Amino acid sequence: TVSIQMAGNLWKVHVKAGDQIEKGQEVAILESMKMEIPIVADRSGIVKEVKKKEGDFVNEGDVLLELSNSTQ
Ligand SMILES: *C(=O)CCCC[C@@H]1SC[C@@H]2NC(=O)N[C@@H]21
Repeated sequence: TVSIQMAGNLWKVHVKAGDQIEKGQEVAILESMKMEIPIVADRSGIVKEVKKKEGDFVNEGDVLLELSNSTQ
């Protein structure tokens, strides 16, 4: 559902399975080879799963989130 958009490392994560999110809410942050990039919820919903965690490696198009309200 929500995915990373840049090569980097998932510096922080702010979501868990069962948590509520809203479009534009911060859900993770990239370090990106010493740059900083907020990762915000592409849509509102309840998180079904988080496909990554704090400090995991990530890339453009690499998954981040699955939601019980994207399933629609
Ligand atoms: C390079 O020196 C290794 C660590 C890089 C950490 C980066 S710098 C930009 C991001 N902000 C932060 O606090 N840590 C990330």
